[PDB]
Amino acid sequence: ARHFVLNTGAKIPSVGLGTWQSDPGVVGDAVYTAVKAGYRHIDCAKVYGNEKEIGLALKKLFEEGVVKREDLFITSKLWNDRHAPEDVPEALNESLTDLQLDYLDLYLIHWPFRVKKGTNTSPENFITPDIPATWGAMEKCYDAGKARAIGVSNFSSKKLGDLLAVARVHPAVDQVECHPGWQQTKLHNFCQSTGVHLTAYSPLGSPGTTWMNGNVLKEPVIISIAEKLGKTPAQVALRWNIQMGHSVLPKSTNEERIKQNLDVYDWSIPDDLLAKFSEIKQARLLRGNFIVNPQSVYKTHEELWDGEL
Ligand SMILES: NC(=O)c1ccc[n+]([C@@H]2O[C@H](COP(=O)([O-])OP(=O)(O)OC[C@H]3O[C@@H](n4cnc5c(N)ncnc54)[C@H](OP(=O)(O)O)[C@@H]3O)[C@@H](O)[C@H]2O)c1
Ligand SMILES: O=C(O)C[NH2+]CP(=O)(O)O
Repeated sequence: ARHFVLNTGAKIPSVGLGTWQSDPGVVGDAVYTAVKAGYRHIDCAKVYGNEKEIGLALKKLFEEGVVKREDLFITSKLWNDRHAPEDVPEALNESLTDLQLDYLDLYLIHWPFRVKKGTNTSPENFITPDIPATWGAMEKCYDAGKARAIGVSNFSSKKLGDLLAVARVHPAVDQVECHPGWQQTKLHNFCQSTGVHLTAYSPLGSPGTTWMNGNVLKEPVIISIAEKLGKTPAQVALRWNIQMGHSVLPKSTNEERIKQNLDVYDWSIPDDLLAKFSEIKQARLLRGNFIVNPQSVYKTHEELWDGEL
């Protein structure tokens, strides 16, 4: 159950290590520990500002021969201020340089939101997005070999469809918040109809992110299934996603939890308990408030997510 196949033909490891909110000092240790524990997928982003430290952990892993480059799946993201087409390949080169890699396995457009280059998310820096023109430039990065695959993040069904419709190179991945508390059934079917792979982020419901206020591991359905199967709630939440055909990016800096997050491969959730996830109530934890604004192109949360709310 360890790989899913993207529409490019390449294999994406089912479990990846999320690196959002891993302070520079400790992210290297975590990438190092996870890969020695058997991880083959690392999810990065340039806006996280820790890619230099991630790069050095990767090179140490290569230097000790723990793995080779081709053994690993490395993702990063194009941040909102580099959507202009000549800015795209330069932003990829910067993340490539910091990671000390020659190519990424996956390069995602982080958000369907644009601000002028070199500025922060603030209403005097908003630029109306042009996803098609940005995707054209993502495509040339793919053509040049710098990104094995390209895809997107935080794209609703409608937005993903609107991009597929115009694209030459179909996005390989839509990476979105997805967990037993936010099951993304609509987008999940749409991805299956389109050949687009869904990677689940915040698959534990991000318990450490205060502002999102997630208590997914504390759902009684998940706790019940956890002890009927003799597994932790985290394992069962992750297993649920993998069984729906989604890859998962659990974020951890604890070595013992890093390893248990990998132990999702050789046991199943029977259909009888799988059915009970429909009894979990549904709240989107990461609402995208920072780009919903009277001056944003998204004035409502419904406008950003296209009703997937
Ligand atoms: N593209 C996007 O918009 C976007 C947005 C958010 C996240 N992501 C990606 O997806 C990754 C994961 O999402 P996330 O970081 O928001 O949340 P998450 O992985 O659902 O949960 C992270 C929290 O869960 C804890 N945890 C980890 N393993 C556990 C276990 N076995 N039992 C109990 N608790 C556990 C971690 O603490 P410890 O560190 O102490 O283990 C951490 O505080 C990110 O790191 C990032 O790479 C992408
Ligand atoms: O989605 C991401 O991981 C990057 N921005 C996160 P935010 O600025 O909403 O905290």
